[PDB]
Amino acid sequence: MKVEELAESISSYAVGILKEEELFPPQAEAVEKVFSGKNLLLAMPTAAGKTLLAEMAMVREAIKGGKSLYVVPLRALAGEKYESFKKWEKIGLRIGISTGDYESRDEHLGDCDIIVTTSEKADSLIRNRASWIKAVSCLVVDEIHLLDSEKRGATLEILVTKMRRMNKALRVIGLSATAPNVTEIAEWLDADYYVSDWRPVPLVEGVLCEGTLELFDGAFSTSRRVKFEELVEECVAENGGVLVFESTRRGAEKTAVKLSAITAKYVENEGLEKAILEENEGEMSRKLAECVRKGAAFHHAGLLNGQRRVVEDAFRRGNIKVVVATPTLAAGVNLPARRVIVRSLYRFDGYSKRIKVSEYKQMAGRAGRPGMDERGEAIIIVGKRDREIAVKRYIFGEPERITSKLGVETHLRFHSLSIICDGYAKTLEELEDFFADTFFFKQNEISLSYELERVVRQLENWGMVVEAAHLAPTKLGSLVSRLYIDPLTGFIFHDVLSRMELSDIGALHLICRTPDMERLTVRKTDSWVEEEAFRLRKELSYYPSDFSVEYDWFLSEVKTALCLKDWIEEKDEDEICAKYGIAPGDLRRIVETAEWLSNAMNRIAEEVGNTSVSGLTERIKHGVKEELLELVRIRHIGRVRARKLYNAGIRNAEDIVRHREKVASLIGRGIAERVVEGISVKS
DNA sequence: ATCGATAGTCTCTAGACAGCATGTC
DNA sequence: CTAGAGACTATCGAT
Repeated sequence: MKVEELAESISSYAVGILKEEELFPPQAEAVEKVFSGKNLLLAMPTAAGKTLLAEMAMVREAIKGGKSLYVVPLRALAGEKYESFKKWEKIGLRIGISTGDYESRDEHLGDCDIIVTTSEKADSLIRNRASWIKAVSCLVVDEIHLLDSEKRGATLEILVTKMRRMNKALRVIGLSATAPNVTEIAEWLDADYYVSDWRPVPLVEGVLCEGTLELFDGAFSTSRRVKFEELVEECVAENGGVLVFESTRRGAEKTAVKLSAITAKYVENEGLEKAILEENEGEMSRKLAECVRKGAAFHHAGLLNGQRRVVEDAFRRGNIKVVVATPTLAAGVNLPARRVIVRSLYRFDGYSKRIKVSEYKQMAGRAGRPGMDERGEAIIIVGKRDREIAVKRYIFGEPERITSKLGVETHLRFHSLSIICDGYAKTLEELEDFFADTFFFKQNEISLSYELERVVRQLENWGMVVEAAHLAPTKLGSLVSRLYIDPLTGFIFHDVLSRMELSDIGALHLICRTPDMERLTVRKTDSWVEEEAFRLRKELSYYPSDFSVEYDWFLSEVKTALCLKDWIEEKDEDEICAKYGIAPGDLRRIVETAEWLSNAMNRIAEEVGNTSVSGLTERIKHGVKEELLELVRIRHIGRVRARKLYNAGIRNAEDIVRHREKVASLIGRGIAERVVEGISVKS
């Protein structure tokens, strides 16, 4: 007994404490691979075995005295998978978590056996020369199939390549979904694999068309005439939970309100109607509360993260009979349900276009509650036209092959700078060797000298990289890389901010010009954005012609900045939302993005001498005018309580303490205490 | 010198990661 | 390309 048997027994004893309470992972062929120390690629329809299997590999690696870094594509998953690994703490394992949003202070992190983070975060931790990042022996990359994503793809390819180039003894384990070329991923990873299509709960896929649903169980079908609003009530009655995937927030909300009529006559939460209107109210939030009360609920990126968890939790508790969602919880958090309904195979992406088979297969895969249903259902609602595509290409078709997307100017540019800053390349030559270990190369055997030299020349002009004897980063480049922003973003900032100083909207708009920023949509009615931009024109870093074929992209930037302006000029949240035609989740998202960029704009601004943006970042973070900054730094003191106090003479921690009695009248007895309680600590 | 219906037309459309350092009403 | 709901408008007609 060296370490192999020990880990296996420990893993065994542990499986017993869980197998009694998540089911069973048959075939030790996989579990054998787990304790093989060799790189492994697990491909399985459900995340079921994938994670558990993955947990053992890290516990095993933990026991040998190594550290594993479990990488995820989403913040939520990082949490879910975090609170989940909180169990292996028993055996003396220290869990961790590091997002660009949240980080565990629970333990010294660099002393954890399992550090959970997000892909881009993991990449950033490297960029920012983390210390523990260099003591990671096992790298588990969950959702490795996202390698195909035009957005997330390249980062996974780069993350892995950098990691491997470092710890040549690093063990890479990638968990993936089913897909024709999974073995190609495995080959690229130099890893034994294990492909299965096993599901804890079998899944029958159907096709509703013209009042007729036809299931598909094995070789024989089962036709039946039913309407959509019934397919739900059937499953609602069995308290099985129904998932209805819609293509637009408008669709999601519409449906949820109708289905509520049905659910209403089955349950009444009313208690949840509260936890939804808690954080925010107004149009959307109201409509959502009125759905949750009647037992229904729509779910999209417009809801606040709070309203999000509320709905998810309640759906499991059975309080919420139906959840009508968009692409959000499609691949987000684990939400089981006996039934699942795709209302459409299309989606707007340029034009109404059918989603990838993968997308559908990935939606229907949530159909089937492990340990409650003897079978899971996934119905596709289609019309005369695509019925055949639905059945032949979707219900019985195979998922598209995972294709690399790293071969793009933007992505090459974005990552090359990083590779040059972190030391992996130092000549256009090594830079290519680096891209040779990519999942793009092992998929195309193509050379990238043309673009790579192009990309590098770009960075050369922008002054992020200099060629003295070999490729080397400038202070700006190292800063832009460490800041994890698009080099174009950093160039816009550096260029503009070294030639002029900006006001509020000026610097705000500067942020909305950047590629990294999210921009609001200008509509028929935002005629006031044009006039408003005209007026502010001398305060903007540039001003296009009405005739410019880019004027509309300009108004989009402006509308976004104007929204950010109203946010830091202390405007009401719902007023903001109703004004710019956006929802609370949207506002918080937009705002949160702007702060990250605002911070970068400012660090680039300081290095170049400009100081007209200082104070803006903190303002955006809190959504207040400058005078409230001292008050909002205080815990429990936001934009509303801050104004209430400031306007009453209380304008800082001291004034808050010396007048505790006035404070309590102004902001609340409860709060007031908590607030003061906090002052005293940091004091 | 009119409100009005029916039909052709226009508008609109999912999601969500990063810095930094800890908590809105 | 592989859409479909809802707001918007025009265009003809009966009074």
